[PDB]
Amino acid sequence: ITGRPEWIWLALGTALMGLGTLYFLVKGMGVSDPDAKKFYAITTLVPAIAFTMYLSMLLGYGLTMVPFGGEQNPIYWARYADWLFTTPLLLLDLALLVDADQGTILALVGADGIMIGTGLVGALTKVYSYRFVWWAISTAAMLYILYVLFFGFTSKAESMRPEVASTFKVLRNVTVVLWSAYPVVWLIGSEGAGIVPLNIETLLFMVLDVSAKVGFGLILLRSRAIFGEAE
Amino acid sequence: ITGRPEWIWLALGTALMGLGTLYFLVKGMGVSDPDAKKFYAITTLVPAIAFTMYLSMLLGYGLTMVPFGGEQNPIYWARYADWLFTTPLLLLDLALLVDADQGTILALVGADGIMIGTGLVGALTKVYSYRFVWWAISTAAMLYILYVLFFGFTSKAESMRPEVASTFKVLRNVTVVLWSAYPVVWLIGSEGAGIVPLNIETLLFMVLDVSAKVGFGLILLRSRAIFGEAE
Amino acid sequence: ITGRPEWIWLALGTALMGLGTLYFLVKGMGVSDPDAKKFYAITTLVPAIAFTMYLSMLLGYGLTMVPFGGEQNPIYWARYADWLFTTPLLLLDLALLVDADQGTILALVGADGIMIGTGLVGALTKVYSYRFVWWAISTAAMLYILYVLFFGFTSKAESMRPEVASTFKVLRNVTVVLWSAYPVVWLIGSEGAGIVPLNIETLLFMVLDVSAKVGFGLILLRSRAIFGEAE
Ligand SMILES: *C/C=C(C)/C=C/C=C(C)/C=C/C1=C(C)CCCC1(C)C
Ligand SMILES: *C/C=C(C)/C=C/C=C(C)/C=C/C1=C(C)CCCC1(C)C
Ligand SMILES: *C/C=C(C)/C=C/C=C(C)/C=C/C1=C(C)CCCC1(C)C
Repeated sequence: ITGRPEWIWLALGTALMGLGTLYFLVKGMGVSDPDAKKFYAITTLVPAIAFTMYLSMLLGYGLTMVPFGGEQNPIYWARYADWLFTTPLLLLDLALLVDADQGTILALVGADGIMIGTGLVGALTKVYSYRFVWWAISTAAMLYILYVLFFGFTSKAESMRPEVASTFKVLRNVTVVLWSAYPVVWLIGSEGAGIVPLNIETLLFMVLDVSAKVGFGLILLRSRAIFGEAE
Repeated sequence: ITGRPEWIWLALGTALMGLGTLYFLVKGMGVSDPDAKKFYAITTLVPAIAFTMYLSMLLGYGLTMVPFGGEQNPIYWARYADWLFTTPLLLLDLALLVDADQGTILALVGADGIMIGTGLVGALTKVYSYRFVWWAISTAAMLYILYVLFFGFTSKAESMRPEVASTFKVLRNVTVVLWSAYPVVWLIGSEGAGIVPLNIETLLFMVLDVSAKVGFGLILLRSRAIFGEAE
Repeated sequence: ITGRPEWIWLALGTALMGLGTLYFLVKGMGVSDPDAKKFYAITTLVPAIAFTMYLSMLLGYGLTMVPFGGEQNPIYWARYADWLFTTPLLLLDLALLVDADQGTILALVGADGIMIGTGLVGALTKVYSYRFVWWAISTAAMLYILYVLFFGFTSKAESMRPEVASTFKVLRNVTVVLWSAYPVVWLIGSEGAGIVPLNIETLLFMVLDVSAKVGFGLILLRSRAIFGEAE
């Protein structure tokens, strides 16, 4: 473990996901409302999956060596196996909040799958210039997702209950700001231009992951918007 | 790129998927009806996924070498990663048209997954005779899908709105004719008996893919059947 | 085939899955009730997927060599590709029986995916001590699933129709007893401590798989609980 200088951030990430999982799991024990049970299930599944993948990176399983630039570069592929499942679930948390129609949910989940899959292909691509072509395609998918979150979801949330509108507005702003940082970190880090070394990149991804999963869930699961309107 | 003689068809396929994606994406911008939004989301996701996989084949990522017959044979595995996601979506486009029940949809999607997965296993199998065992299992799954499209779906479509019945009949005939050609091309091409060389096989798959995705979508998204009956 | 002593059990498993698939496929031909069609679709898909993966193990495709303990150990990875799709479907068969809410279904399917995925990671892990860490995480996911089947599902089934309550109670007891045996067999077999040799382990998994899929389906598809209450 300790032979890699990024291990501490991996270890910290593992701890912060596991604790977060346990907290959400304890917080949803006394919940009988089926809407709230949906939100608790999705929101608790997110850091549990992230916990397993951070642990696989810490133990060395989720790492491979990819030759590009004449070098063997360490690529943590397990992130993508994380994100493939946790980014649609997070989007589902937003979409159930505003009661989105099924076609918009399918468009969001499909564009997210394209984003993560093309990011994985770009991370594993051996021709150095082609990695940025895949980065550009994935960033276009992200920009579609952010467009849908701003111009199909806010004006839908304004016509619903005021608590779900305010909670959605906060979670939307958190999501857009945090998700936009990931392609920048990928571009300047070890998967892209190699300006930022791998230990600092691992720290940055850990802060982003913990914020976008545990902090997101802390804002969501403390709101009254997850419960059905009942007496 | 240009070192492989099939590259031109890969390039053409990439172009025709991307253009098709853009056209559907522009055509669904002015759509507010939620049924039509479902059909536009599914139908636009299909050539976008196909675009990414054609690009991966063009850049050389979606190709591997499989030893059989004493030879290293070029196998484009990315097709299967395409088809695993795009063939159920296309089937979903048919199933939402006739308002199929959930069990029939689950049977169709599961049989389709078996078809694509056993095709992938047969494409990667190193023992030459076993490749045709997997081909036979996949063809049996295809024949189940075609049976369901003819004897559980046509007599359901006849009791619905006449526009959805005529549009379903056209798309069903297009789907059956185009999908039946794929196991023949696999059997006589480089994955099977090797009678047709890889560049002609790549051309044939490109014509089939463009027809079964973009032409299918052009027939579907121009019909009144995708809209709810409203004044 | 015959060079491996476990081949006979693989062959027997393949036969028993295929026959079981055919029987369910013939038994659901005369079914028009949409609830019963859902149960027949799920229950027939389970041994069909298991058939394909048993065949891949018999032909040698679903086997890889994993170095641990200074040895190259034969690991049948195809089991996990089986279980990833067939264990949620079986859970779905239970969840549709008691009309479970969507959040509970999502929690069950997600915990099941974590169980199978961490089992696969543990099966492929080259550091011998870490294999049991992944075993422990997967067993914790299994214990969550069994908790939900006993303390969120039985008291829901008691308020429904009596035939669905009795059928659910039988299938729940069968499921809990059979599913609890799998981590024990993994732990003492060739993936874990290596006390039981691979041919006996393959026999044990074949008996468990045939019981938990075909016997489960025989109990389910003979019950009146799968039909809607109609005159
Ligand atoms: C739980 C972690 C989350 C919320 C991860 C979010 C990740 C992204 C929004 C990733 C985006 C990427 C691009 C847009 C292009 C470069 C490749 C990726 C995968 C880093
Ligand atoms: C978008 C492309 C589509 C519609 C692809 C359709 C592909 C099939 C129907 C493939 C079928 C196969 C068999 C039935 C057996 C041989 C292996 C396959 C995968 C080529
Ligand atoms: C169709 C076959 C079925 C029902 C398989 C069930 C498998 C399990 C419940 C597997 C569980 C495992 C653990 C709980 C820990 C050890 C690893 C596994 C994957 C064997």
